[PDB]
Amino acid sequence: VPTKMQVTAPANISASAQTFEVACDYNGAIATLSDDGDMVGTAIVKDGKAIIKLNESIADETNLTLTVVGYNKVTVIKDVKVEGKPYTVAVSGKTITVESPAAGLTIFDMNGRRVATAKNRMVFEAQNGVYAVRIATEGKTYTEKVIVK
Repeated sequence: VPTKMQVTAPANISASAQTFEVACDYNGAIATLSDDGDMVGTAIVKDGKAIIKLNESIADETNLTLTVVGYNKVTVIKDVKVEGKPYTVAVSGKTITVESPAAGLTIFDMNGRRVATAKNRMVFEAQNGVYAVRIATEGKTYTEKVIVK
């Protein structure tokens, strides 16, 4: 029968984060952040903590799952909120056009850095790579992920 381990982690993570710290009383447990499969970073617990280095930007996510697994331990799972229909996000060559009347718009580069903020509409002049767009309306934030060639 497996035993329990203690796990403490934040309930929220910045859209711009590069790391996520997990405390755990079982050294050698593995703590992983994921979006429905897509594993976005993993670290082993050493000296009571795992410092997860993200392997990609999570700015295109509104939630992530934290899972901590240990040998003969009960797995621990926690939901983590990521914080930065009625919109469009358009790509044309190196431009990204975002439109959503009354909404806060933000774009993040592939390192998670916030590169643009505007209300209602913006055209962003991008470079080759992958961007996240977050569209914050009253009640709800939507996201899209954009490839610029």
